[PDB]
This record gives sequence, C-alpha cells and structure tokens, in this order.
Amino acid sequence: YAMNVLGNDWNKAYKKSARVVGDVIGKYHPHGDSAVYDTIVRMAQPFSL
DNA sequence: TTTTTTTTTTTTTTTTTTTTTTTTTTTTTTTTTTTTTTTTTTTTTTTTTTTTTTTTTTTTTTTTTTTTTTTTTTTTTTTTTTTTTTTTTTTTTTTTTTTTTTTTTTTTTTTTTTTTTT
Repeated sequence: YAMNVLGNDWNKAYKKSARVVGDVIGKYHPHGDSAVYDTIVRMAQPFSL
C-alpha cells in the first residue's frame, strides 16, 4: 500500500529502499525499520517467492 | 559558664581473597617419501599346425598291512549361571525457518589539550 501510494509503478523509475521503508514506518507500520526492509528483501528476491 | 559522656570516620596497615600474567602436554597441520595408473616400443615372449619316438595304462595273477573288529574309560561336549560387550528405543539439546524486541563497533580529516618519556 505504501509503494502504491508513493507511485512505485512497475513502468516508472526505481526509488530507494530507504524512502519506502521510512514512509512505511512513518505512516502505517509502527514497528520500526530493519524488519520492514527484511520483508522487502524477501519479496524482491526470486528464490524465495 | 565550665566541665563530662558517647558516637563515628579517619591516622589507617595487615590478612584474606580475587584477578591477571604465565608456559607442559596431546591434538593439528605442511612437508617429503613411498604406493598406484596410463602410454611407446621393444626385443622378446608366446599362440597355433605337422612329425616323431616315447613311457605309462591296461589283458592276468600274487600277497600283506591297512581294513575288519569289540570294548574300557577316558574327556571333550553340553548344560546352567553369570559377566562383558554390542546394538537399538528413548531422551535431551541445538539449529533453521520469518516477523518482532533490543543493542554494539573500526577508520579519515584538523586543532587543541593532557600524559608519558628523553
């Protein structure tokens, strides 16, 4: 939801992971960074999903 | 106004314990030295027809010493018991998976101050 609200569309240019993690932690997820980034890393990598 | 009782932290330095620097013994690790395997070719060894004079088996008969034989008494064999080892259920502990809670370190760059050595 944070990546959709930011506008991280698949055909648009990339955005840094720090901005997305900061936006998620600031707005939606109250559980602090370094665990949202692990979920993002797992969702990105092709041998896990 | 002078004088009298009591209380504790310090002059403490010494005894006990703890912490921190040390170096003998069995378990790793790199080296040299000896067991394995594949090619060349090479004189050398070795596979297969022909002839040949040989020397051991099969007609026949003989005996004697190993094959018959019965029996006493041993002694290896088997029985029970118990110990030692092997092997497998049982239990315990530890590790990895993915979202969470927490933290912790090493260096550049300059300029100024402490803090030891000569």
